[PDB]
Amino acid sequence: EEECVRLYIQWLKDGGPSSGRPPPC
Repeated sequence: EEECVRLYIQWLKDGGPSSGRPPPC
């Protein structure tokens, strides 16, 4: 996948902009 289509989305699972990181996407 991609920074977005993996990392971010994974990040998005973490909570996205509530996850703690800024969106990879």
